[PDB]
Amino acid sequence: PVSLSYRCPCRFFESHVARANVKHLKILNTPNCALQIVARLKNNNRQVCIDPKLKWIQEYLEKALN
Amino acid sequence: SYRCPCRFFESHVARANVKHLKILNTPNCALQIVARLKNNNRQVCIDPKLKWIQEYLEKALN
Repeated sequence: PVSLSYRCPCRFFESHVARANVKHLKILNTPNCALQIVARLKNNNRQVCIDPKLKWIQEYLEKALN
Repeated sequence: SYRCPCRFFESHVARANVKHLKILNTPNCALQIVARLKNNNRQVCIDPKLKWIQEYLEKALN
């Protein structure tokens, strides 16, 4: 049983992000972590972990889901 | 001339070889998925219809 090590990049999340504030989403392949979504923001290029429960996220992911 | 990042796509990618998925959705380009590969750190446009993609995204929305 070889365990692999991976650090969860997101410990905190932001819920005050609108679809228009985002340049793109990054969804980390760390299914072991509760927060896997990082948004690269427009204007300043800051990266922030966002609330997975934001309604616009599933719309943004549109076809890959719906 | 701001073009769309993806014009050609790959349909054969092992989830084990993906570090993360970069997802863009613009009016002009629609949904485009780029994967950063683990074996070579390259970015590759992938078929959004790949089998594991839906499950990969669903799990992240939980």
